[PDB]
Amino acid sequence: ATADPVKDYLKQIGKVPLLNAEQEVELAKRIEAGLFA
DNA sequence: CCGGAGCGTTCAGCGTTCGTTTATCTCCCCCTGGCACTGTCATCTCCGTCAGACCGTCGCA
Repeated sequence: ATADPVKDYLKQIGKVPLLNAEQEVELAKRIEAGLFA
C-alpha cells in the first residue's frame, strides 16, 4: 500500500506462471468441462 | 291611396374548403457486437523555496 497504485497493481500481478500451448489448452478443456458441469 | 317593385337585411337547405391528425416511407444518428500467425510490464519525475515550527515516528540508550 504505497503511492502510485499502478506500481502496486503490477507487483500484485506478481510471479504468476505464464501458459504455454499445452497448459493453455488443458485450462481451456477444464473451462469447458466446468461450464458443462 | 294602398300596391307593387326595388331594395336592405337576415336566415335555413345542401356544397366545398380548412385546421389539425395519422400511419408509412427515406435518410440519418447511435449503441452493441466482430474481427482469429504471434504480438504478456510504462513513465518520467525531483534538485540552487524557506523558515521554523508542530508533530509523530523510530532506533539507540
